[PDB]
Amino acid sequence: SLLEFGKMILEETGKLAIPSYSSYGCYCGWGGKGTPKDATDRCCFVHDCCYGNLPDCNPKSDRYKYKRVNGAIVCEKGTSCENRICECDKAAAICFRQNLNTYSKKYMLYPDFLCKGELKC
Repeated sequence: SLLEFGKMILEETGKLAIPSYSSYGCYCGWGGKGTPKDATDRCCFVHDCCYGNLPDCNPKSDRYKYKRVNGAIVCEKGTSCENRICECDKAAAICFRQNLNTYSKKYMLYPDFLCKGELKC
């Protein structure tokens, strides 16, 4: 679910999901178009794609369970949707962590019209 994903993002990166990742670039947060601005924006794009692989799941509301083993995120067995949602959110949190070095405050509140180009999943 949305709040769980948020907490996972804070746990990984030390940044609050809102507002560090809720309006960043072209893909982090509600929007979606154009070429991703940077690696962090590409995390969001892939995460959007990941959720798009699960049309009949509801990642905003549906709660999954996970644990940490050696600091690693391990998704625990739930419903198929919850398992798949967890793996998408795990990937995104790890993606954000890997790309903290190039995160840029200039892409916060990035405007929609500058999202030029195209990308398919």
